[PDB]
Amino acid sequence: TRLRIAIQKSGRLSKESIELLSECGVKMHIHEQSLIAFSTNLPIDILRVRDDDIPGLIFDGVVDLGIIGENVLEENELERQSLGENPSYKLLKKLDFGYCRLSLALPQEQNLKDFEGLRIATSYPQLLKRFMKENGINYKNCTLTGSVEVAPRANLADAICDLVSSGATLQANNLKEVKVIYESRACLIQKENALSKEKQALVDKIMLRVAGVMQARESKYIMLHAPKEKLDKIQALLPGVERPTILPLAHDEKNVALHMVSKENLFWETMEALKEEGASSILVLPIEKMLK
Amino acid sequence: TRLRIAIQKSGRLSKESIELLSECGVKMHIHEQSLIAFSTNLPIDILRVRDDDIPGLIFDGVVDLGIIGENVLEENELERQSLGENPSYKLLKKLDFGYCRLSLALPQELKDFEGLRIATSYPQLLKRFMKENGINYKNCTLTGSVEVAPRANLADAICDLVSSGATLQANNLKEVKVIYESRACLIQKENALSKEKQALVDKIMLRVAGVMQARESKYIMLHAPKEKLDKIQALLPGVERPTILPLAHDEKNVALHMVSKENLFWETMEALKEEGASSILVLPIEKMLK
Amino acid sequence: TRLRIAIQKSGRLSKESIELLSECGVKMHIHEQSLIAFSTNLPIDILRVRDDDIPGLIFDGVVDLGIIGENVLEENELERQSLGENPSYKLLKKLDFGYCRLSLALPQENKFQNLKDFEGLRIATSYPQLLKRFMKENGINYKNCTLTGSVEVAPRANLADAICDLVSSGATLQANNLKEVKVIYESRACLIQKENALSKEKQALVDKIMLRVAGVMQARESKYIMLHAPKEKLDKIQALLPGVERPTILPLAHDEKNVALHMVSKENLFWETMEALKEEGASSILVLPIEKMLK
Amino acid sequence: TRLRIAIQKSGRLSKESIELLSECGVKMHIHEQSLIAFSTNLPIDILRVRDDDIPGLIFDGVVDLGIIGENVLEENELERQSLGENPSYKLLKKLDFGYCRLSLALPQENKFQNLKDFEGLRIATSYPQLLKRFMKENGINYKNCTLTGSVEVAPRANLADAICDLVSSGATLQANNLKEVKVIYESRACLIQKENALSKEKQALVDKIMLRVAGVMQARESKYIMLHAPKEKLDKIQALLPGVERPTILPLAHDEKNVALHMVSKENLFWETMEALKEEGASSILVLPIEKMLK
Amino acid sequence: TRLRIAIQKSGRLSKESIELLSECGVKMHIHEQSLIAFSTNLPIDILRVRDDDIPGLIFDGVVDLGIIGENVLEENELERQSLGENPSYKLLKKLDFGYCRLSLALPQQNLKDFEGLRIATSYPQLLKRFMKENGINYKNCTLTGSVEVAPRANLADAICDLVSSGATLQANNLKEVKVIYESRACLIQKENALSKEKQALVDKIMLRVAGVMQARESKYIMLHAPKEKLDKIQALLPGVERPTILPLAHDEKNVALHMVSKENLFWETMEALKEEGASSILVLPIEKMLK
Amino acid sequence: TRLRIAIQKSGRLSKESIELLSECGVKMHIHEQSLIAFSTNLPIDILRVRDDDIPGLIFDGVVDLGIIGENVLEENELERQSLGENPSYKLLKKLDFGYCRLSLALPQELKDFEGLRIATSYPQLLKRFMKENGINYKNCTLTGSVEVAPRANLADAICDLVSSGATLQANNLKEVKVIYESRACLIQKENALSKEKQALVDKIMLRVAGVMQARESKYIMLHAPKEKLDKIQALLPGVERPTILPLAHDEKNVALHMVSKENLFWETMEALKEEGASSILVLPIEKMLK
Ligand SMILES: N[C@@H](Cc1c[nH]c[nH+]1)C(=O)O
Ligand SMILES: N[C@@H](Cc1c[nH]c[nH+]1)C(=O)O
Ligand SMILES: N[C@@H](Cc1c[nH]c[nH+]1)C(=O)O
Ligand SMILES: N[C@@H](Cc1c[nH]c[nH+]1)C(=O)O
Ligand SMILES: N[C@@H](Cc1c[nH]c[nH+]1)C(=O)O
Ligand SMILES: N[C@@H](Cc1c[nH]c[nH+]1)C(=O)O
Ligand SMILES: [K+]
Ligand SMILES: [K+]
Ligand SMILES: [K+]
Ligand SMILES: [K+]
Ligand SMILES: [K+]
Repeated sequence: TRLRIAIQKSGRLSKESIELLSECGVKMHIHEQSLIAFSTNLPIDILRVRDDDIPGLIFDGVVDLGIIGENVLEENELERQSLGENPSYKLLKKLDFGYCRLSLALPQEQNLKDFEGLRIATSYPQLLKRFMKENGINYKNCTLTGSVEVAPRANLADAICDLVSSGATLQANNLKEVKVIYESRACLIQKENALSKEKQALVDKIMLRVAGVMQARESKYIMLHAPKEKLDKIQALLPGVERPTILPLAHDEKNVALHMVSKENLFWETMEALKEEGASSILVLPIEKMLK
Repeated sequence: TRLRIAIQKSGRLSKESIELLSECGVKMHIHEQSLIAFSTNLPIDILRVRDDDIPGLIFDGVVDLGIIGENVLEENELERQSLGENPSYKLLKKLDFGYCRLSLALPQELKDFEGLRIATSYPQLLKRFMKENGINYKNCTLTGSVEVAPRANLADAICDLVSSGATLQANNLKEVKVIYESRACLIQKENALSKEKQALVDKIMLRVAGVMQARESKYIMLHAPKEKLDKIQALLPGVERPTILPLAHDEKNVALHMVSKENLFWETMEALKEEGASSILVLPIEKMLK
Repeated sequence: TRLRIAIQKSGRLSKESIELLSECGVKMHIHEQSLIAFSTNLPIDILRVRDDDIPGLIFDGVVDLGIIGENVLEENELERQSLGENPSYKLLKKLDFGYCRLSLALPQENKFQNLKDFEGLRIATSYPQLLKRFMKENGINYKNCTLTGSVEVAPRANLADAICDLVSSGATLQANNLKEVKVIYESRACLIQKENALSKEKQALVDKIMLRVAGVMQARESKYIMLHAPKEKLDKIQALLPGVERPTILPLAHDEKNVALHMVSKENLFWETMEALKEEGASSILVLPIEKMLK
Repeated sequence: TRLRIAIQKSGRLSKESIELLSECGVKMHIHEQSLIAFSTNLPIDILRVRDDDIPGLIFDGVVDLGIIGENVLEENELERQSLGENPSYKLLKKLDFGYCRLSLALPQENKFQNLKDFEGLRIATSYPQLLKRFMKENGINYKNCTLTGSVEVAPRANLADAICDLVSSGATLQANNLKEVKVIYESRACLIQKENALSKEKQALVDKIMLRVAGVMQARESKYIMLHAPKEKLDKIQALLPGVERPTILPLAHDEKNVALHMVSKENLFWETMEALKEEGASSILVLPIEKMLK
Repeated sequence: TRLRIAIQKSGRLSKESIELLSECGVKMHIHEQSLIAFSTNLPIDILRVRDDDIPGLIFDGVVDLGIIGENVLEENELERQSLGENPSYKLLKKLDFGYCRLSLALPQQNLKDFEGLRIATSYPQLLKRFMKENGINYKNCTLTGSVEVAPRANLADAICDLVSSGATLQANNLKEVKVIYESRACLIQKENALSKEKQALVDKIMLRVAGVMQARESKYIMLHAPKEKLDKIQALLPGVERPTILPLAHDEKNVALHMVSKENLFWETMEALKEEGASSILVLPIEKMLK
Repeated sequence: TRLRIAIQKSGRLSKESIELLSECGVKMHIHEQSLIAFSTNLPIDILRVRDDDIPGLIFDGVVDLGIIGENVLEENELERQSLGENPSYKLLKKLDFGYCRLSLALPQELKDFEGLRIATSYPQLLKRFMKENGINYKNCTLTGSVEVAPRANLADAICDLVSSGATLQANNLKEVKVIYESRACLIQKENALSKEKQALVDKIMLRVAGVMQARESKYIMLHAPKEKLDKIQALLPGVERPTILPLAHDEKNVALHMVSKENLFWETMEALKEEGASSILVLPIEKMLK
């Protein structure tokens, strides 16, 4: 049988989940009508489903791997625990996308006790519940799967417990963030029961590549020209991951090419200082995978 | 404040819920981006939400009315009971759309379900039914595409919502047991409404009944010889008795009008013609009141 | 040549404009890519364009008729007048759709809020010219923020302090924590025609269409009511449901005591007296549609 | 087994085919992903497919009924005949929708243009087989350019010199600077059935449906007219609006001078005599829909 | 006049065709309504049409080049031959996308097991030719879409269906029995000679197409290793010719080594490279490669 | 407060504007419903609006930066000047996308425009040009489909935006006069920014230059005999001079690397092979700094 991986059918995670699988060498033809997309080059089946189903599919052993936000994973874990079940899974990797936080927020027109008795709208009723029990606060519930941010101005609720990627989003609905109750990111998870030897080996291969993809994010390959005499000064500004590669230029004994891996943001931050030190013809090139 | 009604944002019930509101006199401009559509002529706000949210909004008193399938309503009632809560609501009316049933099905190739993985969108309904019948099974919850699960080797069987027997046969599945029958309902929250809101609900309910009573009925008109009245009346009696109308410069023939269920009309149409009926017209009826 | 009519390509007006033309006997095949849809049964070309173009096409005589909101029409009339031009058109009919109003609104304060409270504010709107005229007439100064869509977001996103916005319902503003302070313009859809006379044949076609437009308008919100009642109750029922002139009375087979009565009624009035009709002995009451009514 | 009917998946005929089945009492849930929609109240399966497949499915007996344009039906019939096969089917009914024609057209020149002007030209079309037969019959040679869509663009894009195009309106060609020169085929929607006899129960179901289809067709374009007039004017009004048979005459409450008159009329004839009805004393004129009419 | 190229209007094939033209230096603005997109930098017109029209446009000389699957090309060639015509074209290049196969499949078993069955397919002409040659009789069911549903919906007994993956059939409870046709995208040209200037433009494009094709699945690998390990690493990752060797700053023990590699071979030897002392290994894209 | 940048919501520029911001280090989550997208890593808000609004938002100081075509910018500048206002803005950079021209065209069948009805989306640019040339004409403003106007008999001629000469010829129109040439620009409002906002703009501009300088350039690598260095250098000089790299166990051949414009590379590629170049690679370059 083939390895089954469940990803979000469409949405935030979906594009990034697909891109990640593609960079890990999985080729597939995705038809928006089909539940499953079959890999053309590897024994892998990609299930594209509603995000909320993914944890359950992993807990129940229906699929082997899943990519899902920690928030959705924990919300569902809690729902199942409170129904008396014992869900389990293996965390393989916390990914570098899907960054967001779950925040209690009130109208700008302030404290945690100010939430006592309020109606609070959320898509994550279970995370909200646990947090309010732990802090001894009573409140009335209003579960909406979408458009939570509109609830207060539409007079459906007094406050919200909303997922945001940016502080500014709340301010732009005249809401003040009061307490962050959960921080999340996309994870790659695996079901509890051991896989067959061949499936596990395939998972291991994929993980090597996942690390390579993750390690390269935000990094670029920098090339420049400088006088040999300036090597030490430039190296101090742009050290590389180990040390600069040094390359001769044709018919030139005074100048060299230097190559270094750098985080893109650090490069821009020292770019003008590199020029002051005599660097010229500076190139930025992409890197798709990095292995330490 | 305005009366809040929650309906399905898009889908099976969404079109019918909107149509029904429109036939009940509610005018509104629906923008697919907004959560709320405000009625332009009445103090009513229509919330367009995911179906699965509607029961919760009614249980928690966030909205006043909802239109939702019995299946989704009961699934969510069960989930809340099993978390120890006590959800309540008022059933106002079982509606004439949204008919479907939840059915256990197996590949063509009840104790036969013991130990199987069963895919469903309604895990809680499935659970209750299998407890009541002492059957153990493994779960596979999918929100869409449950019918694919067996042929894709995700599960051995399904507990699927269907509107037609034939759908299962066309995925090489045999229906084995119907475990739930559902249809659209209009429901209201438990806590009493204000006097003005309740009066508005009452008005709407009079019209809803009118809409429901007229479904499948048509106004039939025809010409016949006066001599044939009795024979035609026996074929098409009307809701009370035929209206009889003179025709210009004619003493031998008349027009007759009667309400009829559309299916009964077609069933007796040829016999009406054999009895001398001609120029037969079928007109729509939008509301009927007893 | 064929008569040209311009309607909104997509949107609020758009569905209703098409429906109206269809009820006036115009059959056509609408392909979402084409500028023009040609009528299959009449010499009429329907141009489907951005709403904002329609007034200009009528002013410049490019098309013969148009269906457009008064608000868009006047905004564009003002823009052209302020560029020194003299736009003109014929108003044929105000239609029973596209109702909305243009309203100054501010963020809610639990207080009486005034027109002077707009002095110095940045005000977002899609109708800068209507806003401008109104604020000159009331001697108020303000800063401008023209957005073609999403005006209601401007205050909460901190792009502006206030808005001048099109609303169909009072409640919409309340639901963005905005208080309607002053209605500056009321609008509905209109059918308009260019200034320069049409050819005799085109004008005759317009006249035909107008007869039907009136028939469509006059029937909106009306229904044909039919019911059974005892003859003895005629006067009491007639007082409750008078009809457009007087009830039609129709015999029932083999019955001298009861009759059928038919009357046209506004749907809302019918529902308002429905229970009283039943108390007076009415039964098997039917509501049927009416597509056109002519006085 | 259930009766199988094939209709166009999306497009021109698609909406009308579905509407027609619905008016014939077939209830179904149509999901845009599925090939088949199953009727919820009758033993009928609706296949929604590409139009070009339908004739083949009927010819090969895969389905029992189909709704398809004559043009597509004949194009496919010809293709199969020229491959040596013998396709057959039963025509049940020609429907009142899908009207269009296939026309040879050229770029406008300031001159009279004719059929011999096509000799040697490259002619773009979606119906190569209908074009071929017509040009053989008229002894004209030409070069082919088959496009499934956008045939109207071929001349201006310099892909071809001329076209043989499907149009619903004369004006569409004029509006691409093409002159219609010869109509080579006229088409409309048809309901067809496969050659091999159906089971008794399936055939009885087909027969039921056909009774309704006729009722639907006979009512198209007809309305139920009601009005008030003085009894004295009956003869004059009857001459203007005779009805299907003769006017129904109905008393009005407490009135011996006026009556209500009801008559079925084609909508167009009604509008054509409407003003004359008013001149003869008609008032409160109503137009009501009719869904089915049976002779 | 400008060079005309026909490509699929929409579908997966459409995107790869556009990407390929873009990597060959053709810039254009594509509006989903227009038949034609005009190149902004070259005298080229791109026609975006239904796939099934492309062979015909080439056969009839309406356009100069086309990108189309072999399956669709041969299906239409056969249809035209059987109507007595003589279609011709030039094959310029078999491309590196659009791989699929046309397979007879039955519900979950031989070729003789197809005798007398109704077989659904979108390629009736390919199916016909194959069954004549093998002396098998069968009844036809032509569907342009959803062929895989035909057996379970009881429209047919079997199918002759295009597939990109073995697993797709197994997931509809169908067993692949015989592959009757293998296909991939091709670049083709009409039969009649082009003008000198158009043919020269085609030739330029072809040089780039080859460069694009030769680079697919290859990456530029860079790493650090001790000078002492050069031979062992070279044996694991030989490069297209031989590793480039580069000094590192203030270091006489270690060097950087660069080599082109097929991506799959790289991953297959990656851990062995690390065992041999490789570190800071980078994978970089390559857009074109020329021999 | 955060820096506000306005870009086209959807359209020609829209994708390129987003790409350019992304290459300048702005990460964001773009939901097609929202007016604003907030940058996740920088204090920047991206407003996605109709193109025609962008100049106004800059002139009125509502936003800090905008990306817009010169054509739309000047059309709106003119409209505002003719209403008596004084719009101003700072041009930061002419970008390398959005190239097009506004051209008077007639049916194939300048004084020839006197008295004609001329359709256009840019009435104000047309007006100014015709005043300057003393020509009278009648107007027909359409926001879309201007090219259809003559064949549909809505106008006699057009003043249309085109990216290619061939587009007009393919509607049987002849280009007669180019009246305006445009490309996308990055512009900024007139009133000074806060020190911190201006510094952020300056950072972004350094990157924008890097992006622009790299467009159409590639990093070329190849093998050649050491003896052929001079001949190859003359064919492919690099931006300064070729990098030269030893190959393993080889004293006769070397690797050479050079930056080149992609078109010049293809133009000399066969001559490089004649001179003994082999294993030639083309790699992308994302930014180049002088
Ligand atoms: N030597 C440079 C670049 C490089 C890494 N790996 C290979 N080359 C660095 O250490 O960053
Ligand atoms: N008298 C007819 C029709 C009718 C009902 N109500 C009014 N008219 C019947 O009893 O069916
Ligand atoms: N006589 C009824 C119904 C009617 C109007 N016109 C024809 N019939 C009324 O006046 O309302
Ligand atoms: N008596 C009218 C209306 C009618 C037809 N059928 C029943 N009523 C006519 O002959 O047209
Ligand atoms: N010399 C290395 C890298 C390279 C190829 N071409 C230029 N450099 C190899 O042969 O793979
Ligand atoms: N030295 C080569 C490549 C290069 C530029 N910058 C760094 N390396 C050139 O001058 O084009
Ligand atoms: K509020
Ligand atoms: K014309
Ligand atoms: K079956
Ligand atoms: K299977
Ligand atoms: K041309």
